[PDB]
Amino acid sequence: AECSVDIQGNDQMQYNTNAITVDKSCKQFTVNLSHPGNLPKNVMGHNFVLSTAADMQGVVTDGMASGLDKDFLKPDDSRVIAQTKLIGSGEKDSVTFDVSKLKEGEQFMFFCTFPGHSALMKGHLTLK
Amino acid sequence: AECSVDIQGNDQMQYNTNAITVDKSCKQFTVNLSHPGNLPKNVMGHNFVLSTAADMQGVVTDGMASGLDKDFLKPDDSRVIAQTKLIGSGEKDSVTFDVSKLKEGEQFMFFCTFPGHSALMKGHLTLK
Ligand SMILES: [Cu+2]
Ligand SMILES: [Cu+2]
Ligand SMILES: [Cu+2]
Ligand code: NA
Repeated sequence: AECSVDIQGNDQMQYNTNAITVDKSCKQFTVNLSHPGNLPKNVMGHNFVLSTAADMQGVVTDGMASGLDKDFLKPDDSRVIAQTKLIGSGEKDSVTFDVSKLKEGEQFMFFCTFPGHSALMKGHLTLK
Repeated sequence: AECSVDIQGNDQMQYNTNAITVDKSCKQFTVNLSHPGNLPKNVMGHNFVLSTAADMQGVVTDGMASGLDKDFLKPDDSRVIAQTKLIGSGEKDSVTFDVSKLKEGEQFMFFCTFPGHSALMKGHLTLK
């Protein structure tokens, strides 16, 4: 199994994937985010944020409260398993995390915390 | 002996759990849905409908258009892995499905298809 995934967020507020499977043989897993299109970060910025499904709402809400300067993410949010920077068009960011941070049979979600974006920019991650 | 879950939908349009883990050893899994509370089926009816995460939106949208008499579910919808009937207060219904219909490292959701309910009445199902 590949221990990485490449994901795009675009100018239509979409990710190009909404499911990630992480094989238990991976020690680490890398998410490579990019932003095709031409809208800048202050209007259409995207991140990739990974938490338990149960933690997503608090992460998203506290991210909105943290504002654009903090990449719409609460600093040192302990619920965040992995995060990229908030990127604008033509940029890219990668995050690597330890697969040991994923428990078996637990539900994970990934999402963008730019306000409003998680309506569409969300997806599910499991172990395999 | 642990191949079932009890779930409730109430008058506030809430399930009492949003995460189900199915033991990979179970041949069959049973969901026992009940409706505590006081509102009838045509106002606050609930079902338990299981699909892949990817299929939830289409099941929900097509169910809305099917109407109350068809339990707000498209007939013979091949995306539905398991469904209870739509129940009103005091009523109960169970569904048993084959665990073979679930795959590892794949994302399932359960939800109610009564119109509007799935924004609140939804949850994630995984294998352990
Ligand atoms: Cu975004
Ligand atoms: Cu979900
Ligand atoms: Cu309902
Ligand atoms: Na591999």
